Amino acid sequence: KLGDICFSLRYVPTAGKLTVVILEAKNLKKMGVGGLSDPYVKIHLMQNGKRLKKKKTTIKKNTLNPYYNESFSFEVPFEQIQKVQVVVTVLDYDKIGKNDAIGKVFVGYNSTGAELRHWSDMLANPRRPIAQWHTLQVEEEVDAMLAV
Repeated sequence: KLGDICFSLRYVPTAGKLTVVILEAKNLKKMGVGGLSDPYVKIHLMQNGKRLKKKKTTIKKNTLNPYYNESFSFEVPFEQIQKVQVVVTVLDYDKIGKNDAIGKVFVGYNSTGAELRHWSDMLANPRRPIAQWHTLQVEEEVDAMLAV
């Protein structure tokens, strides 16, 4: 209905290196009245309702099923990795106007369901990259869970 996003997570406790690889999205909802779907993905590191770091992928043109294979890394010490969130948002890009979020998901502290499972798998397996699909959710709901 909104679409799905596949990404991998890897955590290296000694270095405090958290790596997120945005692999692909599928079944994306088309936004706006007309035009084309030009999706990109934002990755935010959060704690206590604050965005600590922001990263984003390149923009793919005219697709509801983009592939990215783009890697991003964050510095999160092992004493703090259980208390952060990684937020993944898919948006429709236009050079004019605020880009509409298609949907988003977060993993980490306070996550649930398949999102918590993905994070728990990462923590249980240091240095192992773990890829999983996630269902995108409306930003209204995800943002309410992330706010303080």
